[PDB]
Amino acid sequence: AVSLDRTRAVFDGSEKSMTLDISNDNKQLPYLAQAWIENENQEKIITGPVIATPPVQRLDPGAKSMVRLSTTPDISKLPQDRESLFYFNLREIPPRSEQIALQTKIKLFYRPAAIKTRPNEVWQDQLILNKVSGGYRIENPTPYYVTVIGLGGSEKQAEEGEFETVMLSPRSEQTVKSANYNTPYLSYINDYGGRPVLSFICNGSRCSVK
Amino acid sequence: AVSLDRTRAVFDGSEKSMTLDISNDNKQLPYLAQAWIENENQEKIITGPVIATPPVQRLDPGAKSMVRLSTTPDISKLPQDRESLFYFNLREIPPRSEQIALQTKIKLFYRPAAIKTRPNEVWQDQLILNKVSGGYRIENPTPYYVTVIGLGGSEKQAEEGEFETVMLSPRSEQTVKSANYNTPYLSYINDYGGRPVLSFICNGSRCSVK
Ligand SMILES: O=C(O)[C@@H]1CSc2c(C3CC3)c(Cc3cccc4ccccc34)c(CN3CCOCC3)c(=O)n21
Ligand SMILES: O=C(O)[C@@H]1CSc2c(C3CC3)c(Cc3cccc4ccccc34)c(CN3CCOCC3)c(=O)n21
Repeated sequence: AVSLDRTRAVFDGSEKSMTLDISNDNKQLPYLAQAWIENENQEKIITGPVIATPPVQRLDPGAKSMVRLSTTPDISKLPQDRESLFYFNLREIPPRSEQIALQTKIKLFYRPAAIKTRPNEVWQDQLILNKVSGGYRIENPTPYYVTVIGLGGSEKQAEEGEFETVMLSPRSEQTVKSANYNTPYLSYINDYGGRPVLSFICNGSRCSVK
Repeated sequence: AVSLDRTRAVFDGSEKSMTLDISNDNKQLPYLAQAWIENENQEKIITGPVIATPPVQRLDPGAKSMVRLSTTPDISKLPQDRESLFYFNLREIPPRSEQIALQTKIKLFYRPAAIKTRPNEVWQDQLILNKVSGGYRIENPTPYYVTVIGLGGSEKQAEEGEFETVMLSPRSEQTVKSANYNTPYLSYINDYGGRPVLSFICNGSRCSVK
């Protein structure tokens, strides 16, 4: 019944807080919306650096409320030259007229003000594919988390084709499995949940974006 | 330059052959289209049970040809009560005016006439999710290959959310990693490359489609 307004979020480090919209799609019954944060290791954290409030709230049939995320002063102890990962969790509680199942678990990227991004900015095009045996060794030089959900020999394939999603941490690299493609097409997930497609060009084993 | 007309194919076992369209998107240069089949272990097979012809063909600038797939009499030695997997491979060869890179590698499902499917038929809705520690143990009772590319607590999440794609063989089961969702939403790939979404409902640890 209770749902979120997005499948992922980014926290603007230059702000003290932000908000996420929730709703009770059930127009005949009241539900409870429980929310909480977890660190990158998916462990629950009650007092900072990122807070989610209110922990619990009631939403009458068809209600449309929201949950607020804010930071504590300790948020400054996190690196300011790279994104930090957190998880936002939402669980619903039906009428007591009636197991820890969730409504949705989305990633929450803390983006320090230092590396703030301008609207519609692309940085995922800085990924470097390195041909290897069995696939590629993708490199992420950017200070952000880059999630790759597609990789094919053509654009339509990087979208329709099946791929083992992988999330590269800031300034890191990982090796994925793939067939050797003449002109590799990468597909990633942006901040709003979009699936843009990048066209790459190789030169030996090192492939880069056009 | 050379491209395929699909990212996956199904071979109707009740037919002797079928065809796939290829094109040279390059309107200023001639390219060669090389095609071949591989078995489920991705090993090249030259003489059956599934043949791809012609192995090599030329396509002048902007040309639109195609590759034909047919079966040999030995195709009958494959089980007839479940799909068999093959791979179709296409490589392009530019003008000699200028490493085994491919244009695209798609899956090829051999579907025996015995289990032929009627247009727009859905069978993926017969999957059974079994809650386990860390995720679910998906069951595929159908005699077809089922590829799961999404799995979230909501429909929009089963689409926008990141998931480690998995392909369940006919009459088989596999264990995937996932968070415990109140009302699980599964997303799979159909024959035409679509990404339908199935709404599940649980009852303990066993979740089934509505
Ligand atoms: O009754 C229903 O159908 C629902 C489901 S069980 C339940 C409880 C609750 C399990 C019994 C409480 C009682 C309750 C729930 C969460 C936190 C609380 C903190 C302090 C006092 C009461 C709280 C309810 C009333 N809450 C709704 C949220 O705002 C406060 C009043 C409620 O509607 N319901
Ligand atoms: O010239 C170009 O730009 C291209 C790229 S290299 C090449 C070769 C080839 C490497 C030299 C051959 C010669 C060639 C290619 C494949 C199979 C063959 C089988 C028997 C004789 C010739 C064949 C060509 C001519 N083929 C095109 C396909 O239909 C037959 C004629 C060709 O156009 N090209």
